[PDB]
Amino acid sequence: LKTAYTFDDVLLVPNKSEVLPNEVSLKTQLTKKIQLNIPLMSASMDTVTESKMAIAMAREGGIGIIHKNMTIEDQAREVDRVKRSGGLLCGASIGVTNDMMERVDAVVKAKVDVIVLDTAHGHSKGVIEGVKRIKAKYPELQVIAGNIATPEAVRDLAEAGADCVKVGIGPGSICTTRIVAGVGVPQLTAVMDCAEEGKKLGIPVIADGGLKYSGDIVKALAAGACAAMMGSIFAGCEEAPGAIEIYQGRSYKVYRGMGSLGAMAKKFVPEGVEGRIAYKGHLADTIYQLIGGIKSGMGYLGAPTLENLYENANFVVQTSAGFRESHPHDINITKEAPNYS
Amino acid sequence: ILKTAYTFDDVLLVPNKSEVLPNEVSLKTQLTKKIQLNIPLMSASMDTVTESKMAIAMAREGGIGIIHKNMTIEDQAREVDRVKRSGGLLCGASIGVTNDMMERVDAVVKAKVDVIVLDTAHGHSKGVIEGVKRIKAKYPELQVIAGNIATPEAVRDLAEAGADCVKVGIGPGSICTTRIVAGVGVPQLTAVMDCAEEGKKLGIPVIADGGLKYSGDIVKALAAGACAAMMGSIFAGCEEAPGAIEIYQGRSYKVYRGMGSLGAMAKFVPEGVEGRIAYKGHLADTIYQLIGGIKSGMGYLGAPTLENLYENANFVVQTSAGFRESHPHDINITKEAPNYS
Amino acid sequence: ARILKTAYTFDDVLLVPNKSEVLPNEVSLKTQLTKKIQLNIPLMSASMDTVTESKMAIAMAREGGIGIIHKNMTIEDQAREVDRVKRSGGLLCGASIGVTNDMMERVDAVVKAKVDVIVLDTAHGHSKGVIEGVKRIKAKYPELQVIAGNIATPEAVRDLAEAGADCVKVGIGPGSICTTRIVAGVGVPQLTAVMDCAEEGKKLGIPVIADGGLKYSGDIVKALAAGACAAMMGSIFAGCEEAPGAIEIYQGRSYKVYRGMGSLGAMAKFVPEGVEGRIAYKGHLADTIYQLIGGIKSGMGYLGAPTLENLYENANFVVQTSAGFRESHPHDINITKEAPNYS
Amino acid sequence: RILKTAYTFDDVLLVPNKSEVLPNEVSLKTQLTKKIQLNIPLMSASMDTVTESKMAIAMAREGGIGIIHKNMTIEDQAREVDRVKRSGGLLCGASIGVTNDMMERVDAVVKAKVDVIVLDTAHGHSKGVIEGVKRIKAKYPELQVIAGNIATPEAVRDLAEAGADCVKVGIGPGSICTTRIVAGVGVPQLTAVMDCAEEGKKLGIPVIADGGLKYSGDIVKALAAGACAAMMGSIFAGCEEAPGAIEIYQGRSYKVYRGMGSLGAMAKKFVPEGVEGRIAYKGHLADTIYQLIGGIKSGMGYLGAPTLENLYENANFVVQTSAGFRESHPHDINITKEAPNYS
Ligand SMILES: C=C(C)c1cccc(C(C)(C)NC(=O)Nc2ccc(Cl)c(OCC(=O)O)c2)c1
Ligand SMILES: C=C(C)c1cccc(C(C)(C)NC(=O)Nc2ccc(Cl)c(OCC(=O)O)c2)c1
Ligand SMILES: C=C(C)c1cccc(C(C)(C)NC(=O)Nc2ccc(Cl)c(OCC(=O)O)c2)c1
Ligand SMILES: C=C(C)c1cccc(C(C)(C)NC(=O)Nc2ccc(Cl)c(OCC(=O)O)c2)c1
Ligand SMILES: O=c1[nH]cnc2c1ncn2[C@@H]1O[C@H](COP(=O)(O)O)[C@@H](O)[C@H]1O
Ligand SMILES: O=c1[nH]cnc2c1ncn2[C@@H]1O[C@H](COP(=O)(O)O)[C@@H](O)[C@H]1O
Ligand SMILES: O=c1[nH]cnc2c1ncn2[C@@H]1O[C@H](COP(=O)(O)O)[C@@H](O)[C@H]1O
Ligand SMILES: O=c1[nH]cnc2c1ncn2[C@@H]1O[C@H](COP(=O)(O)O)[C@@H](O)[C@H]1O
Repeated sequence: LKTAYTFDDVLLVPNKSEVLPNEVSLKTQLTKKIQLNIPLMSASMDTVTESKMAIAMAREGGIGIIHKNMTIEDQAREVDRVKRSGGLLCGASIGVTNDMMERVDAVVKAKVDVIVLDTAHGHSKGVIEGVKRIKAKYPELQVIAGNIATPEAVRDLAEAGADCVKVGIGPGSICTTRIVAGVGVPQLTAVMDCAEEGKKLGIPVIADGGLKYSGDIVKALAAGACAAMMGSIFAGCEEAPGAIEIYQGRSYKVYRGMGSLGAMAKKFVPEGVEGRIAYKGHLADTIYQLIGGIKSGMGYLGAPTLENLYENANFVVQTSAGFRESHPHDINITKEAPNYS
Repeated sequence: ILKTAYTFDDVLLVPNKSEVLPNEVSLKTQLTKKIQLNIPLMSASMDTVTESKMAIAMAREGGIGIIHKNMTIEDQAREVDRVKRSGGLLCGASIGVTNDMMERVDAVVKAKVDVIVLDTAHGHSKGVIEGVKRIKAKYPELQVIAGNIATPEAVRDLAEAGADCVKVGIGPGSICTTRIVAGVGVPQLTAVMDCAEEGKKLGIPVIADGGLKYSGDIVKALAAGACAAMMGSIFAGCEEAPGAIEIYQGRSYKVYRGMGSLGAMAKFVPEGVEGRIAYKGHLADTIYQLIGGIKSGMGYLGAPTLENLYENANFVVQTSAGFRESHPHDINITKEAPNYS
Repeated sequence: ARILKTAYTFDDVLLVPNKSEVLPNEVSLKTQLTKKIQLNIPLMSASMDTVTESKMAIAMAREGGIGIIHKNMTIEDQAREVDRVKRSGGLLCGASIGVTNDMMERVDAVVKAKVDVIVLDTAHGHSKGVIEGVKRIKAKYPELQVIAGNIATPEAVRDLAEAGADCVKVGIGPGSICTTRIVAGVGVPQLTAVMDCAEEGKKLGIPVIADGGLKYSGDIVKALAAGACAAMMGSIFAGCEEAPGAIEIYQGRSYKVYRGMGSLGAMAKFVPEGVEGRIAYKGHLADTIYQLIGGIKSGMGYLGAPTLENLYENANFVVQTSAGFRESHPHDINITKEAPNYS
Repeated sequence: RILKTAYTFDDVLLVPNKSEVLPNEVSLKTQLTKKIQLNIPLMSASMDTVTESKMAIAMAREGGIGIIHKNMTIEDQAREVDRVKRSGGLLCGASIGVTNDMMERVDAVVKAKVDVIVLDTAHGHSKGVIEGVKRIKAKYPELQVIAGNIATPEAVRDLAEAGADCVKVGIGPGSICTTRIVAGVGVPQLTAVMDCAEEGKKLGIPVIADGGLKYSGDIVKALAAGACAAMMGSIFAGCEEAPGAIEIYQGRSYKVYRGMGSLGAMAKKFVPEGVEGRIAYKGHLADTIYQLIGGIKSGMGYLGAPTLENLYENANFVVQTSAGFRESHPHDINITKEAPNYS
């Protein structure tokens, strides 16, 4: 049995640097045809991304994926609100269902830029045939297929015609897939394995779920992922759907998995939980902290571009004792940091 | 030092290419060569888990229950008979290595029990080996499960005495202090694996008994090669289990104790503890969650049958960091999930 | 590379079951503390002033074990304590001795009091002082049984065996009240230390004592399977009524004071190597001993061992991770009744 | 792409050695360079909550050295240096950053007779630091230059070639540090020290083990790894001589402590790499040093090491697990008394 690692298992080693954090470029190719100015995407979840999130993401240089837990017409409307807010980029998740192409037609007429054929188990007959049929009707349409965790999945989805694949089985902060079904692979080893296959095929991969800190994004990108998708980092922002609740003098936002009971009900066996996270203000202040943390990581590693970061990044594995050293330790913190807990 | 040994929380199953949905998979399993179950679940023989009402309900769901032996021989026969009357359902019976062993066996077979479980603390022992041979001598066709053991040597030796099936588990029990008190045991996932591996070479099933907390654990135990999975904790809060409801801060709990605890054996030197657990309601509802979870994991792994799940399962070890990613994290869960906590 | 050996303590490992022809009540817990000194059970009470004086050493001896009277008292007082134990039936008794100018005056007085065995006990047993101490004790008192410690390496076992040690005490820093690893950065995880010292002890024919870091009876079984001839405990015995010290009330419960011999309080410009605290009152020693003995016999039955020696020759260990540890203790239950061997 | 498992201090223990020397026999003497001898191998961190003139004077009088922090006007820091230089020719240091005004800061601490500058930066393996050392050594050939912070042998070899007299190792281990969280970058501090020390020995360059030390034992491990000295902020920030307000929380008095990369420090937007907090007030620096020195002498005593060079040459390391980590700290006891060297 081989050991697989997540982000908190590894640290990136400093390289010689001639660049400073404000000198590096975060541009990335989400697909051959879609370039993003920062490597960040908001999750296609009903407590993270609707048109208001998708607009602010796009203005920051990333992209949002409008969730599909709504009627076909309303999702087309959401996409429409983004595209009419100054020609920004927009995505939209699609499902393996009988009405699948009826939903695609709608958001395609609303000029969506990318579709995410998004399922619990992406390495499947449904998703492979779905990609083919979507490409049959819309050959120009950019397709992201997921979710997967193995290089074999990258191959089979690349052959179905996906323009991009999304890596992540069970890392999500609100996910119980690993509890309920016992299936997953630790996210850093997942992205590393699939990214290396992605680059042999010329197909990019997205690191999706399990990211908590800007440093976790740096590890994902250094592992070969074109981009990072978050729910929990963005769920607490004002632009995410759902009002703020105040509890014990602090303010929180509802955040829940799309396999949770609340989400699915808009019996069954959930693969996600429903809870609340701390309110973080506007999306612009979160994005800034993440971007700054990413540029800081790339500086330590001497990388002026994302591709140079990936070709020169060395990881080391840290134990549970290294873990404690790598977070603030042996101190009573009195003031919360803007980029730490 | 032999080697490192893993339990359920140490490992994850790797997704496979899949052409089958969770609702397409079959859960049928051979408990012995003569006894098929529609689903691979067993309720433990404990005085707070399985009497006739629980073995009736387990049987209705396609499983089986083992009526505990902490009662007179007469009452145990009644309980079996109470089960068989209710539509010819399948029933099991716990026998111990005692003086009245044949007397107890005599009565449970008169009530037409389908399988007996000759189980002791240390099943790899002259007592059990000789016990099996003696039972099989007087009742050759009667199905006999022997346990508990944790080594392939034990599997081979129990097989050569005549056991129709062997039960794996020394110390994983949620109420168990054997490993604390005696320092003895094998992490349950490594034991089932090494034991199933030997057991399959001999044509003898092994049962994963003890230590199961969630449905994903059952999937791990079956991917490892168990023909079935035996639970105490998961069933012991259900309506059909014996024991009084106590209310603590407006919530309903239910007694659950080890058979080697003080209360059960009633100086003594116990090897279990005694306590309370959240009342879960009807068994059928708990079984529904566990069953959904198993079908979900088998769909993730492309396996339409348990045997195909065993042949194509790939485990990866996760660190304690992988472990924190593999549970909901960085959220205050506000709603209760039917399959998590 | 300087870092290649991983070392394990008791919670890292589990004993694998063996085929068994023995039941728990059939096993023999007898063991040779030294060639001259047999014990009926392999338990010793620590030479600490919150653990062992005459009252604790008397009670340990009646149960088949032995206590070591601590040396934080005047020479005359330690000899009275020894005499007290020895006068009450000829029970076994040990006593502690340090590397000091008056070392032999202390050894004289406990020998006049009929002590069966002395422990030349220092923080660093693998030292010129302790090596020459044994030599000088054996020259004045050749028949005197001498345990030397504490140590943690096979080289330590050999050198002290060659000084005259009849038995070697192993444990650098596993103590529940010990800060040696904290303060100095020095130690060996206790199960690997015992394994490695026992193995060298066996080649030379000198027994070794697993000293410190035992919590539950299962740990003692691992100590014995690893080769130790006997096991020494402060924490497990310190709550008992026979342990010296006051009853403090905290959160409405009764505790008894327990502290390192290297702590500030025990030593009364000090740099201590242990702390001072309280553990919950356990009642009398007979209860605690009884559960320990019950647990050791249980594990020997799981391993088919009728003697401590047979347990050592046939014990296989398996390493468990921090997730295995979680499974190896009770889990997912609000325990509602007090267990006599688990808290 | 995973190179190796890397270790920090709590991952390891030093194995005892045969010893002919007691703790009060060992020498703690060391040197930053041949020109900068220290009676003990300890330096207080250059942080605005750790080392101004008061702390440098007292560090100097205990045989260590203080690095006056640079979060102040060039004039003020030279004044602070001049203040410790006049208190009996005590040794002094001063931290310099890679800024536009950096040569005038060097000029001004040089005129004040400072003994060593620390060109201190977030990422020391950089063209900026490399060029900085060259510029400093070209104008002041005799000035002792420490350069950091770094974590790799390659960085050692580069800074050595720039002209650095001493290299400072530590990316991420700081108690107040979030670099590893926000940027994902760092190297567990024991492996970093060990690899950088070994590269520094091939080149004749000494390395300083900076950050992540919590107990006196951690320092022993760093010196045995080959560091010539150890730098600490958390351990000294609680002392009376440290700058910083006293806060009170549940019966204890605290001192403010914060990373130089936190929000408060940088305010003399921002993406911080450190946090702002508080540390238990410890009283006078003399008592903290006494416990640190005594703990270090204790560990060298255990390793049979009469000097730091002998400590480094004979130190064997062993890896403990999380289970072993729980054994290496006081366990299973309600600790009722403060220990002067353990909290
Ligand atoms: C993000 C997740 C996980 C998720 C989101 C919304 C719902 C679910 C529910 C329904 C709970 N779970 C499943 O569908 N689980 C499942 C598991 C295995 C297979 Cl092969 C499968 O194949 C159908 C498909 O791929 O749609 C499905 C889960
Ligand atoms: C499920 C467990 C663990 C259990 C259930 C009810 C009682 C016990 C008690 C009595 C506490 N414990 C033992 O019997 N323990 C033991 C230990 C070793 C041997 Cl070989 C042995 O062999 C005799 C027998 O098999 O009765 C027994 C335990
Ligand atoms: C049980 C322990 C640990 C202990 C008990 C009472 C006192 C101490 C104090 C004094 C705190 N600590 C020491 O003596 N520590 C020390 C450390 C290294 C050496 Cl080599 C040494 O060599 C003299 C000797 O071997 O006594 C001594 C500790
Ligand atoms: C000791 C730490 C951690 C630290 C101290 C004061 C400030 C900082 C702030 C500003 C938060 N962080 C940075 O400057 N971070 C950074 C990261 C990469 C590079 Cl290449 C870089 O190049 C300038 C330099 O190395 O001076 C800088 C951090
Ligand atoms: O309920 C669910 N079960 C499993 N995964 C989910 C569920 N809902 C969302 N996800 C995934 O989890 C990701 C968010 O993870 P987070 O950034 O760690 O909070 C999403 O982008 C999806 O890939
Ligand atoms: O007190 C006991 N000591 C040790 N094992 C026990 C005891 N009582 C029940 N068991 C075992 O533990 C299993 C239940 O474990 P659970 O499913 O984790 O709650 C049973 O099926 C027995 O194999
Ligand atoms: O203060 C001390 N520092 C380090 N070890 C000590 C100290 N006092 C007692 N010991 C050791 O710790 C053992 C007790 O460990 P315990 O059984 O884990 O509580 C004693 O037998 C001594 O070997
Ligand atoms: O804010 C910062 N971010 C990261 N490291 C810092 C910061 N400020 C100081 N340091 C480092 O942390 C060390 C002190 O760590 P400590 O001794 O664990 O408290 C200093 O000597 C610096 O090397």
